[PDB]
Amino acid sequence: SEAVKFLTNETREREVFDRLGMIYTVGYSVC
Repeated sequence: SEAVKFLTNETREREVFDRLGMIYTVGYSVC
């Protein structure tokens, strides 16, 4: 309940993983 409520208000995680090039290139650079 409480974990799902803040994720449904700001839906940013689903939009950045839709753009697959600009997400795994950002994580691989900071290692």
